[PDB]
Amino acid sequence: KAKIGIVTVSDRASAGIYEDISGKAIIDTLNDYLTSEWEPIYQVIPDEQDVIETTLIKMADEQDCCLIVTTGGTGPAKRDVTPEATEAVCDRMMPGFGELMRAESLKFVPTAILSRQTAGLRGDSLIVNLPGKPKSIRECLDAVFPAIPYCIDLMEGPYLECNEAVIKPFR
Amino acid sequence: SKAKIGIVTVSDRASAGIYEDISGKAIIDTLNDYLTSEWEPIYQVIPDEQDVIETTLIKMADEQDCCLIVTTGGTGPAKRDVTPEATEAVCDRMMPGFGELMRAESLKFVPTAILSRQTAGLRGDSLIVNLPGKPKSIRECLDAVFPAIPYCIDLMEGPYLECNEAVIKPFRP
Amino acid sequence: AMSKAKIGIVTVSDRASAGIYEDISGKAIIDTLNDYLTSEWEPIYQVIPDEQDVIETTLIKMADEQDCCLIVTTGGTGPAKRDVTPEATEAVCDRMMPGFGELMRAESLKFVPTAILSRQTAGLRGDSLIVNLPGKPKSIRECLDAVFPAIPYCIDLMEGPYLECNEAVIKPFRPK
Ligand code: NA
Ligand code: NA
Repeated sequence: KAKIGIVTVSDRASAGIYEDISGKAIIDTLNDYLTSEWEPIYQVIPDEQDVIETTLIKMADEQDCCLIVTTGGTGPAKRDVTPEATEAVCDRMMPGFGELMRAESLKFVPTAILSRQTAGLRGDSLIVNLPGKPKSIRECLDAVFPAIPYCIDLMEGPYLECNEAVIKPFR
Repeated sequence: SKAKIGIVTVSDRASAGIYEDISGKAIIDTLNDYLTSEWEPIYQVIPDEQDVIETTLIKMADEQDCCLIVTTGGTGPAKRDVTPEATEAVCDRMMPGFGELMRAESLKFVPTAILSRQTAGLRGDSLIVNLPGKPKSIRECLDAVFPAIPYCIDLMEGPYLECNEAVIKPFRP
Repeated sequence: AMSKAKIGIVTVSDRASAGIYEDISGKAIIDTLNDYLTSEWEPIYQVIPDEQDVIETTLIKMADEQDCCLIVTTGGTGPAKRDVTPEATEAVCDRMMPGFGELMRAESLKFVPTAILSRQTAGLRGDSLIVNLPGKPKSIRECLDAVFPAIPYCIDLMEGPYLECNEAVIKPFRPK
């Protein structure tokens, strides 16, 4: 059974928010994509690099998350430290992800180039930084998820199966 | 707050004395065309020496409060091209989107665009961007990336840059 | 510049230990470079196992002892744990050339969305350019077609040999 980590990074949501629209967008998108059974491991944390690092390490090392997706804290603002935390915990970066996510975003907004979203591997776990807006989250995942089930196969993880009328992963 | 913008021409030849710094001029001319808000250029010509480039950038960011610093020169595969190493050394986090788009923009016209090591990053609240050498390329490069720069500076709580929208339209979401 | 060009070709394979392994990738590289070049050059060719220390050694020998102006690798550039070619390349290079990885992934993403899984990179060690290529002969050729037009000029800038090409097949770009 596949375990997928979902991390909402936000001082605001950590302090208390009516709802977590970002985390929800990730869960709903994954539910739309996946016909195979999967289990979300979900945390809401503040913009604190040490905490983000700890959370990702726990998900990958102890909770066997084959994929971990983060949302928030990827811009130029002083407290946006999610990419740094990601780089800190991953041994092998995946530069193709950031490239594509920015390229797709750039079709809409020239500020796409301000995103420091990245991705990498910690051991057998893929970690991908997503943006904050639900619209953007779906657009982002639509672009990169088709490569993800195959990536997990190559890491000797669970075989993810998709609703091919919603998304078509290449293998 | 009154905006200060650093302009660094990196060049052994220029540092020894040349007729005119056309790359630096291209930067200042373009920024003049873009900007309606008042701003102060802080300009330095320095040699291709990594440590000197580092010191120059650190001063402009830390002491002179430059919200944007742009460099021209020293960004290819040649031994003495050390502007990107200097930029990476002084920045606390990189802005990979800039190197991507600047290469893509240059690649429109020259296959050797992929040899460019031009990059960008943040040192505290200062954005540092490595630009190309030729005036035509500098303008095309700025046309491509500058639309994102005023919003970047807004996010770093810096001065509000105001632009001539007939010339350039910065995006602010 | 007048000096005879040496180009390194490194095949990284989990079957390298077997003399009966048929290296179709290394062959595709050699064949491609022969199609491309009209100037005199010599291939320096090694098939090696996917052991990062060995890949590092091979690259360093080719760059530092055998005067290879260009070294191309094939194999070991995906997300699997055993794929350590980019780490070796990063280890031996003193500065990276991010434009190569961008272009190669872009040329590949034209065909497969798993293009973003490639960790192929490129860098300089001293005056030697090192570029990670893919595995399949078709992908190897497509890759080289995309990036090789910038390579002779790169070598010119590092004061290496002047490479000359068969312009019926590939046209290097050289600016002022
Ligand atoms: Na794991
Ligand atoms: Na060398």
